[PDB]
Amino acid sequence: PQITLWKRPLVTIRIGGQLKEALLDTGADDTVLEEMNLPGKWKPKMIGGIGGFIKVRQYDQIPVEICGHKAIGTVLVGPTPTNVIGRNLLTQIGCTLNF
Amino acid sequence: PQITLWKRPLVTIRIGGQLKEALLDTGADDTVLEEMNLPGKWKPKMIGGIGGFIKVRQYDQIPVEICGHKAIGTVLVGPTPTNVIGRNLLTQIGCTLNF
Ligand SMILES: COC(=O)N[C@H](C(=O)N[C@@H](Cc1ccccc1)[C@@H](O)CN(Cc1ccc(-c2ccccn2)cc1)NC(=O)[C@@H](NC(=O)OC)C(C)(C)C)C(C)(C)C
Repeated sequence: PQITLWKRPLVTIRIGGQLKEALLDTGADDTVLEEMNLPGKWKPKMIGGIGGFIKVRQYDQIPVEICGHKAIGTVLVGPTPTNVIGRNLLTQIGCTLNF
Repeated sequence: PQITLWKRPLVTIRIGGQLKEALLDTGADDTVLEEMNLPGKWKPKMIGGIGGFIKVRQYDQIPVEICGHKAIGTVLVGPTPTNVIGRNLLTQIGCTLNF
């Protein structure tokens, strides 16, 4: 689809068979999800945004379906105020910026 | 142009007569540049992201040329980790997300 930018580019994603709303974010290297208790091993990581760094849990090889397009990769879980889909998954679904 | 996301979508901008590099950032409501001088009056503002809030200077009605496309809008200046072009200006240059 084409998503205009008049409002926040929030779309429905599926993770663990369950649905969430997340921001398609070209300004994000990584995918960062609101706290959720995923199973499996994780690694601690620190990621930085506008206000500084937060502690997140790094889960690898997590399937995430974005607006019907399938992806699989690293998902960071922690105290973010919004679910963010970053470039690591946006590339997998063939997302471009266009003007 | 069409811009893919295997790398950060960095572009050259022209502002206050100077060239800079900034990140096309669909996850940003606002446009935020590293500390610099801009002409005219500004207002103290706060903006928030991952990691928390920062103090910025709000400059209104500032012309900025983004890859040769013109915009005139609000530019925030402060201790952002990196220069970002947000939706307020991406909409002005006709930028959409496509997949
Ligand atoms: C309604 O609030 C916003 O729109 N907030 C925006 C904002 O923070 N947007 C975030 C996503 C977001 C939106 C709303 C609430 C919380 C988070 C991003 O669009 C822009 N931001 C811009 C940004 C970019 C880079 C960096 C950075 C950090 C460390 C080292 C180098 N760069 C910091 C901020 N990117 C990041 O923070 C990413 N950081 C990143 O990719 O780091 C490499 C994350 C996400 C992976 C953490 C601005 C403050 C930029 C206006």
